[PDB]
Amino acid sequence: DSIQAEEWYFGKITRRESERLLLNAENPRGTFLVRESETVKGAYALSVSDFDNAKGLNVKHYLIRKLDSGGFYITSRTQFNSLQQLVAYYSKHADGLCHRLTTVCPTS
Ligand SMILES: N[C@@H](Cc1ccc(OP(=O)(O)O)cc1)C(=O)O
Repeated sequence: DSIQAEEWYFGKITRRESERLLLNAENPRGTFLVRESETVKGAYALSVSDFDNAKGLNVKHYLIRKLDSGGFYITSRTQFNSLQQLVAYYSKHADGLCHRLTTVCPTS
């Protein structure tokens, strides 16, 4: 499946629009989507809802780097062959993120 078939992939959605979808108070902590990065050409971003001890409802953004040789990572130590594999991995455990991925971002 191309990434575009995944319900968590929102392509060229802006960082701002992603926060609008994610900051809904109904969303469980760890609601997420994946999108193109607005600031790094070719890269992706993983946007995750959080409840911060100081800031309350908050959206965290993680940069997903792409290798021309194939593969994706947030940290170069932990590489995946696909965005689908990266999502599956972080859905199991936070492993450094603010929270594990729990919930595919609902639409409006
Ligand atoms: N802003 C993040 C890192 C980051 C940078 C860029 C990025 O892509 P975009 O510019 O589309 O949000 C995502 C995440 C941080 O403070 O750790």
